[PDB]
Amino acid sequence: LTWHDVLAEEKQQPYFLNTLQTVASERQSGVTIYPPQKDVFNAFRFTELGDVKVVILGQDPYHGPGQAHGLAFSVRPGIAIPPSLLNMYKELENTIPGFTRPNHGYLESWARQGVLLLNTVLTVRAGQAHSHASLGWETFTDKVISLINQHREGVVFLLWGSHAQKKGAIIDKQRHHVLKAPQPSPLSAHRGFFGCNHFVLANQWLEQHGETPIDWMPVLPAESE
Repeated sequence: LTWHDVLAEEKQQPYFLNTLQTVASERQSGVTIYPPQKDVFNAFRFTELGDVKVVILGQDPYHGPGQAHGLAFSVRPGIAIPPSLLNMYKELENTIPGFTRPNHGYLESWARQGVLLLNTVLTVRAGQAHSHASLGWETFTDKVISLINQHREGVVFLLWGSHAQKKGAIIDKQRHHVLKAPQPSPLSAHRGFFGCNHFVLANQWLEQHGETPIDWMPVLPAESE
């Protein structure tokens, strides 16, 4: 089973097609929408259903130029590491042996290892956080989480913030492994995100089950000749 097998019907629902046509409208209305259209579903491109090991939810895509590219918390090479990802890195530096501060914020190499970096809302108007939160994306990502719960076994869910935790309440905590903490943004990171140790705990779960742990040091695409 692939995403398109299990999502094909959802993607023909009127709410879903209407979300897309509203985004397409907004893109030509005089405001800029992030991320670009070709990138909205990149979490699914980079992490197939059968390849999901760890799910990390974000909420809103970053809303500044060059930031969002379809993966929760990640930014394009060359862009400064946003505060939420810096705080994730701080927790990583404090817990994973050998980890040091990366010089970039790009997390493709996490996704290609099975880390599903799923925002619950998949578009945003430039500079206007949460501006697409009532468009239909939350219904869609509700279904996505429900389908992972149903169709996979032994996935690690890192649920950061009340919003993500609410969304993951339906997950079977016997069949899957659910870990909770506050969000890594500056408002709450020092109130429980630091010290959550989620990255080490996720890897110990995977190892428990004969899966390769995640190499959390993210890697920049290489140059070629």
